[PDB]
Amino acid sequence: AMSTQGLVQLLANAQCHLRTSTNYNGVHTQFNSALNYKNNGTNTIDGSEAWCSSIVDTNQYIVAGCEVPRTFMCVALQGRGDADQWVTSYKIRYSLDNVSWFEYRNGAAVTGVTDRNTVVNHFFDTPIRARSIAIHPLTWNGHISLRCEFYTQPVQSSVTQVGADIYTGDNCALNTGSGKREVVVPVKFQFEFATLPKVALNFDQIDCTDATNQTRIGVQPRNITTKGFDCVFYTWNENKVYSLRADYIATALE
Amino acid sequence: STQGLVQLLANAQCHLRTSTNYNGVHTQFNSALNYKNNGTNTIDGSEAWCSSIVDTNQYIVAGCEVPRTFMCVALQGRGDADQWVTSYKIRYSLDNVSWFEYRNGAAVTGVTDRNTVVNHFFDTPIRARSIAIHPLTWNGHISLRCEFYTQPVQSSVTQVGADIYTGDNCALNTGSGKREVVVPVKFQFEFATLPKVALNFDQIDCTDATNQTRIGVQPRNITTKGFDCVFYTWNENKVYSLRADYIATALE
Amino acid sequence: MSTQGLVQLLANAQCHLRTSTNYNGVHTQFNSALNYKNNGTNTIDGSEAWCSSIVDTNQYIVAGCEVPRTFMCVALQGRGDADQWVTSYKIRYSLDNVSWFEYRNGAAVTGVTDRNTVVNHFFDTPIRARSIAIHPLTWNGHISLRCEFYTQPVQSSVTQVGADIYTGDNCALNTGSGKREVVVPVKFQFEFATLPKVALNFDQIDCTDATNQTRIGVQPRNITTKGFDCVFYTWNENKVYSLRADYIATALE
Ligand SMILES: *[C@@]1(O[C@H]2[C@@H](O)[C@@H](CO)O[C@@H](O)[C@@H]2NC(C)=O)O[C@H](CO)[C@H](O)[C@H](O)[C@H]1O
Ligand SMILES: *[C@@]1(O[C@H]2[C@@H](O)[C@@H](CO)O[C@@H](O)[C@@H]2NC(C)=O)O[C@H](CO)[C@H](O)[C@H](O)[C@H]1O
Ligand SMILES: *[C@@]1(O[C@H]2[C@@H](O)[C@@H](CO)O[C@@H](O)[C@@H]2NC(C)=O)O[C@H](CO)[C@H](O)[C@H](O)[C@H]1O
Ligand SMILES: [Ca+2]
Ligand SMILES: [Ca+2]
Ligand SMILES: [Ca+2]
Repeated sequence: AMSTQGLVQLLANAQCHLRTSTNYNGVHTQFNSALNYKNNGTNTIDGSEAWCSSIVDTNQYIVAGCEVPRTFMCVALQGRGDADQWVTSYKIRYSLDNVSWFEYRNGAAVTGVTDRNTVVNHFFDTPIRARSIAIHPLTWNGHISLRCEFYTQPVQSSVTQVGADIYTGDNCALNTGSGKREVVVPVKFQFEFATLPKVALNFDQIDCTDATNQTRIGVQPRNITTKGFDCVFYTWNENKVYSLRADYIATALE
Repeated sequence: STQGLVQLLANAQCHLRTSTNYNGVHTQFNSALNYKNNGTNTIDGSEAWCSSIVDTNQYIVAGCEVPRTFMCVALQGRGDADQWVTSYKIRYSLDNVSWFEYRNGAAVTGVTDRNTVVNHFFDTPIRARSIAIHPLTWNGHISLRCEFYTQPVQSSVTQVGADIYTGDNCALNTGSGKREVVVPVKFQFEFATLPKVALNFDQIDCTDATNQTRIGVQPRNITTKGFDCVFYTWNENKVYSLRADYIATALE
Repeated sequence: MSTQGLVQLLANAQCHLRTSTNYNGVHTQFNSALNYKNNGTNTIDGSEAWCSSIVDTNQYIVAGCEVPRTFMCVALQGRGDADQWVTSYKIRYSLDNVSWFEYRNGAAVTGVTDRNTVVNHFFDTPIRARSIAIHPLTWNGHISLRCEFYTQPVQSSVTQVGADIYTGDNCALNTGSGKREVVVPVKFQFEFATLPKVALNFDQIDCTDATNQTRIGVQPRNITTKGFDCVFYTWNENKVYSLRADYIATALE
């Protein structure tokens, strides 16, 4: 437990779809596959403390599929809780683009378990960047029966909106006067962010007069909310600015 | 009351993991709100997810890889027998490492019959990836149908491209009037939908014209594959070079 | 080869599968993947298909993806172990998971005529959606199928914006001549999973021309997953009092 501290337990957190090659029956399915899964020991009808295949050969597998790429640090294997069935060695295969698949260690066997309940962790030689990952049992005791977990680095999710060409107008109010002067253009995002975004807001067109050879121009967001922000174009000192244009990039996390 | 919200289970937007299943026809396959099955055949099981162990340690977990704002959870009893959950607690996780309890684990009111849906709108919407219903009290058995209602999500894909350049002493450095130098840009991969493009200066080398600076950069002919980076000046200005970075984002 | 280069969604476990009904617990969506085959010597593992419990025109299997996909093709296949198959169906889909639509306004699409011969349907126009559903309309024997959806590959990006990286007032660019720089180290709020690309552009400029010439620049150097150095610079005889920039850093896959 300490050895995978701070990592995401994929199956525990229901972060992946699980597809199996075959299921012994309807109470031996991938619904029973989570590490340390335990069921009703007094009632036989809820089935096995494991996913168990129907066909017993070297062509079986369980696939965990994530739509968002992850960095897989480790796979834990465990035997069947309620009978002497466990997987003693297996192959790992994975895919990042879900078109081409690859074999970990070129398909060499990874060491599995030797009993019902003692978990055996395997940390991948190099962390594997993938969307989908599969356990392919190669050798077994009794039957192809397992519980398992995959451990990944935490993911971060961003949502970004770009908006183009926020403009002061021609011969705008920055083109007269002196001292600090601002022209404000309210901007509404196309959709409302779920959390407060950070906003980059940068020049794409500049039409301005120097003042004793000095250029002084700026643009900055103000009053950023989930819905929009005020685009503040500005100059200062004696500078006269005919126009300014900017594009923005707004990004919220998680 | 849930108009405009995404019905997660109905839309197959989440994986469902349960603590235990009574048997193979009482599983989370049967868990969607208003799920109804063959009333003339017993073999397809319950109009509910039903646990195998009946205690206060059961749960159904719904997992989303894309974070959601959970507005409401709806509970419903079992359609075909007098089994329902009378109260429950809610637990959730945003990062799938640390979990939290809604209301510090206090009970939320469930249902009182087979079919009448009881909506619970969270005191404050919950930002999370995974969410779990933990039954605390029940009538007859731990048996339920449910739904989670979230705000619609948006998905963006962004490509950054660096250092699109006019070249030194470019064509904008001679002549009068509106003048343009066009640099075609191809995105590293083709977007699925039409992107919007921010394209902004990172290097400027230009001459003033009667003290005026006039410079611009703008995309033209944006497609899913790329765009034309148009560097320009106008009037009498002479521009030796311009450089820009772009940010292209496509939605949905 | 017609689907060369496309993602096989179910085979890659890229979707959740919900069904209207399942005949029993060994005829579920666990058995729905194109070319799914099971133990032909043991009855207990059920059908080489998803099979409904109710036989009417109201059944369906829904495939849901959280990340939007461009659906190119749906492949239908009958039941491997009995003479049951879906001869026509409609396709429904949703992009936002609030409003649903029907392909061809709900007209039938041609299904299969036997147990095993796959019939591909390439959509008239590719469908942009999160969730998609096969709704059997006519069948032989029973509503029993295997299927696949084929999507364009997806790309996933993560972006961080940081604002207002600044030289300071009256910075080192404001004296001297030749190539001169001011370096401001930047640390990303979180570490990216893969190496980002960085856009870094001006939002505030305070500078003196040199014989009517403006010369200013800003560029990232030493980009890592953790951050970068923001290099503000000028050259020739220009004196630059200050420069400010915002950054956008994006990592792929
Ligand atoms: C500061 O304004 C000063 C600089 O622009 C300086 C450049 O040589 O010119 C002084 O005359 C300017 N002072 C005034 C009062 O106009 O500019 C920096 C940005 O570079 C900050 O914005 C300061 O707030 C402002 O005083
Ligand atoms: C417009 O061009 C005018 C401005 O640059 C103005 C600044 O004082 O100088 C006038 O000579 C310029 N007119 C011409 C014909 O060069 O600039 C704006 C952008 O600021 C638009 O591009 C207008 O279309 C253009 O006329
Ligand atoms: C190049 O520098 C030249 C330009 O700034 C030019 C503008 O008229 O003026 C020359 O005096 C400059 N040469 C020197 C040695 O300062 O500018 C480009 C970017 O535009 C590159 O940085 C070149 O490396 C540089 O020589
Ligand atoms: Ca622009
Ligand atoms: Ca750059
Ligand atoms: Ca800024």
